[PDB]
Formats: sequence, C-alpha cells, structure tokens
Amino acid sequence: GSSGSSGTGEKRYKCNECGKVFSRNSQLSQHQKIHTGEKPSGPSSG
Ligand SMILES: [Zn+2]
Repeated sequence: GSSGSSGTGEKRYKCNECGKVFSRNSQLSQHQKIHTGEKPSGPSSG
C-alpha cells in the first residue's frame, strides 16, 4: 500500500502537454487542445 488506501473517484487527469491537473477529464481534454497553437501565417502569404 502506497498511501493510496482511498481515492478511486476523482481521477486527477494530468496534462501531458504542460503537466497540470483538472477535476474532470471533460475540462482537461478541452485544454489539451490549447497547446495545438493555431497561429496565422507571417513570413508566408497564407
Ligand atoms: Zn496543458
């Protein structure tokens, strides 16, 4: 037992991108997309 007697309930989904945590996955998945970074074209004419 590794100081984990009780807990099974609120899976602390950690962001593999930054490394943060969220109470619910529905709040993390929507964040894991923030790293995508969709910046416009600069030096190129897009
Ligand atoms: Zn993140």
